Order: sequence, then structure tokens, then C-alpha cells
Amino acid sequence: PMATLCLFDMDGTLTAPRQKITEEMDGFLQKLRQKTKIGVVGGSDFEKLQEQLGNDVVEKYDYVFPENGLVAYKDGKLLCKQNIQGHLGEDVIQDLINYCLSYIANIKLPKKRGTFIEFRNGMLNVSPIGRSCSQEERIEFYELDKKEHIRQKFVADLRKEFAGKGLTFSIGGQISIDVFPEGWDKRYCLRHLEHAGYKTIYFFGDKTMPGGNDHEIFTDPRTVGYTVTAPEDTRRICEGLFP
Amino acid sequence: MATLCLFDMDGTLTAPRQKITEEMDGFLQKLRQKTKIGVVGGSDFEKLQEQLGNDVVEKYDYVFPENGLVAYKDGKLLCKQNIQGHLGEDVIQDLINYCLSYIANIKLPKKRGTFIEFRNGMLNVSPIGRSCSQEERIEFYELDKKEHIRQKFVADLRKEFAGKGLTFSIGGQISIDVFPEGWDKRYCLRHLEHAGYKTIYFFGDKTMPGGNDHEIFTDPRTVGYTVTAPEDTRRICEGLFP
Ligand SMILES: [Cl-]
Ligand SMILES: [Cl-]
Ligand SMILES: [Cl-]
Ligand SMILES: [Cl-]
Ligand SMILES: [Mg+2]
Ligand SMILES: [Mg+2]
Ligand SMILES: [Mg+2]
Ligand SMILES: [Mg+2]
Ligand code: NA
Ligand code: NA
Ligand code: NA
Ligand SMILES: [Zn+2]
Repeated sequence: PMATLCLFDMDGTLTAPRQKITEEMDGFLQKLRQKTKIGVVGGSDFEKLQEQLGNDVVEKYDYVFPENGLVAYKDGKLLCKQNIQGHLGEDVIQDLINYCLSYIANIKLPKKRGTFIEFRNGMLNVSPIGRSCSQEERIEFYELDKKEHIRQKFVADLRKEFAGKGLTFSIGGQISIDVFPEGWDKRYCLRHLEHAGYKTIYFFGDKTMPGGNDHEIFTDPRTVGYTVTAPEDTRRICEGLFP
Repeated sequence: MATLCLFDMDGTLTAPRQKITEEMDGFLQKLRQKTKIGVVGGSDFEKLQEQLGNDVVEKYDYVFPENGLVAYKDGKLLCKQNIQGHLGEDVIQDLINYCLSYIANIKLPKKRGTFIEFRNGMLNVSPIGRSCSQEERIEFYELDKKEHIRQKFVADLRKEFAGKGLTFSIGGQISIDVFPEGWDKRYCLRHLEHAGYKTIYFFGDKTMPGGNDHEIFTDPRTVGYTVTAPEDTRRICEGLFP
């Protein structure tokens, strides 16, 4: 076990998106854990991982990397911590926030709500409609956006305004744009693993194509990456690697 | 003739943000045999359930979460209203756009997230962001007292929007509350004023100017009594309904 690590994205890879892991998947993972170390990484925060993977998540995985590894647990205890304001500084943080606030104020939408800017440890989540919107409101924006390309234009303008300042901008989900320091995608968690001496770090994700949130870690030479369709696919591949 | 005892929750029926004691809940059910009872609070239905019990709608003749924007009578849901329906989506968005642009032009030591929190009865607007840490709240609060950041913001909001039927009030250490005129606790009185009660007694702990019971207390449709704690509420009710 100790020589290799199977590192899994959570949403769409270990669980159905935003849903609790199944008892079958949980049983499979602990059996797999007898043959390899296992870890989980995702953009969601620790409390969301607890809700989906169990309150005892840090005991069920050898590594737990909420927020792409900006928060990190090894063997049930916290590793070092970093956050966006500590890396970027308050001036750049405020420039980013001010630009996004002013930009959103000039977008004409059917509806606006609240939580246009969600401040997290490893990123800002920015939404023209507001992340507190209801499901009916979220789908309405999503369908409008696929026609008007509001988020695509926003991302392009952000890249122009902040070129060279060390930030990455990405379309996220149905209503948001993710703003984060370059390299603070899932690859960040590799910082906690690359010197541990594992013979192989396998990675499994469901969004490995360009623009997806597994793409960079999937293509990173430090991992042996696999694309999965759903948790059943993850099991099938893992059974082949660790019979 | 028929009377109604209408209670604020936090600090009146319970300790602030805490579950009702078994003592008070038992007293209320006895009192209910002599007068109708109801509860009103700014918190949402699920918070009332957390503090007053998941069966709250069956233990009170009236339940008014969110100041009565949601209303229950005799265990049944009556009707609902929200800020976007009352103002219309265009005005909501004009208000939100103005606040976002304004906040972007305030120079602060730190900005965080949740500058606009959207609720069905109000917006909570914060130049620093409602997600900020406790240390950051104090830093902003103290800076604001010297620089008058929220006072200037509220003045500009009143100038731009008050004709849309909105009230703006400084709230807590970091926020500005934005809500339609009369959407304080008085809102729930529309569900009661034509019922034919001889007296609507009201009980609350924040009945002075600035407190969230002040307007409903001073409204002529209620006979208000100020309480210092749940035990004081029980004392007064026992005198009114021996
Ligand atoms: Cl993710
Ligand atoms: Cl209240
Ligand atoms: Cl916001
Ligand atoms: Cl009094
Ligand atoms: Mg995924
Ligand atoms: Mg690779
Ligand atoms: Mg009170
Ligand atoms: Mg009165
Ligand atoms: Na969270
Ligand atoms: Na007026
Ligand atoms: Na007054
Ligand atoms: Zn109604």
C-alpha cells in the first residue's frame, strides 16, 4: 500500500455530483486502501467533503485535500495552510474584487440576487447572478449564458485587465467564474505529495478535457491520469490496477 | 372577547439564539387555553423550528417567520411575499447594481465576500463583506466610526432610492439593512388587524428606537409590553391572564 497513491477527484468521480458517496463505493475504497494509499481532492471546502464523504473523512482517506489542497490533511492531521490573501496581498485582492463588482453592476440580466463574490481560502467565486440564487434562477441564467456568452466575455475581460499579475480565470459550473493564483487548481495538492517517494500517483477525474477542473492535474507529469465517466468507472479501473 | 398574545422570539420567548426552555414552552401551552398566541421573528421558518420545535406551527395559533412575510394561521400556510415581487426585478437589480458599484469605489484595508446577502425580506449590504472574520469585523467597525463609511453610504442610498419605498438602516458592525418601508415586525399585523380581536398584546425585548420590536410596539394596533427576559415575559402574561 505505502508505495503508491490513488488520488481521486470527488464530484463525478467518487460520488454523483454534490451527492453523498454510496455505501458500495465506500466499501470499495476501504478494500482498495489495503493495496494502495488513497486520497481525495476537490474544489469544495472541508465541510462539504464531510457532508458527502462522511464526518470522519480524514480517517477514511490517507490524504484529504479540500479546496484543491490549500487545506490539506495527511494521516488525519492538518498539513500547512495557505490562503489567497496571504499569497496575493490585500491590494491585489481588492483590485480583483473591485473590478468584478463594477463589472457585474454593468451586466444586464433577468434577475440578480446575492453572493456575487464568495471569498474562499484558495479562490474567489464570482457570479453575475449571485450564488444564493434558487435552482429555477440558476438554470435560467445558465441557459441565457449559453446563448449570450456573458461568462466567456467576463473571463476574457478579466484576463485582459489582470494579464501578468499571476492569476487564472476559469468558467465554473453553471453560474460562476473561478479566480485563483496560477497553479492553485488541483495541482496545488501535488506540493504535499511530490517528495513523499511514492512509486506512482494515480489520478482519477471526470473533467480532464481543457477547461475542466481536472485537466491540469490529469496532464501533469507527476501523475498517471485516468478519465472516468462515473464512480462505477472509477471502480472498474482501480480493480484492474489493483486486482 | 378574543385576545391574541403576539411574541417576539429572541430574548422574549428564548435566550438570544437559543432553544426555548421546557419551563417556558409549558407555560405557553397553558396560556394558550386563555388567549390565542403567536410568534413573530426576523429569522426564517427553519430557525424558528430550531428554537421553538419542528412542530411550531401546531403549538402557536400564528407563526410569522421573516417578520410575517411568511404567515401561518391555525397550522396552515396562508401566503408569502418577497422583496423582488414587491419591488419588481428591475428595481431590485438597480438597487444591487448601485450597491456593487458603490462598494467597488470604497477604499478599505480589506475586502472579502458576500457584499450583498439576499433575503426574501431584505438585503444586507456590507462594504467589507459579510463573510469577514471576527478580527476583520472589529477593524472595519472602528475604521467606520472615524471615516463614516456606512453613514455616507446610507445617505447616498436614501438619496438615490428612498422614493421606491425603501428603508435603509445601519446594522451591526459591518452592514446596512435594506428593506421595503414597513417590512419590520409591523408587516405581520396585516394578517391580524381585521380578525376582530379586542386586544392584540405584543411582547418584545428591543422596544426602543433602533430595536427590532420598536415599530410593532409603538404601532397603535398593539398593546405592547417590554420584557427583559423570558422570565419577565412569563410574569407579565401571568398578570394579564390570571
Ligand atoms: Cl472539484
Ligand atoms: Cl427578530
Ligand atoms: Cl456579494
Ligand atoms: Cl413596557
Ligand atoms: Mg469532478
Ligand atoms: Mg499525468
Ligand atoms: Mg428580541
Ligand atoms: Mg402598540
Ligand atoms: Na462552506
Ligand atoms: Na418617501
Ligand atoms: Na419611534
Ligand atoms: Zn397575503
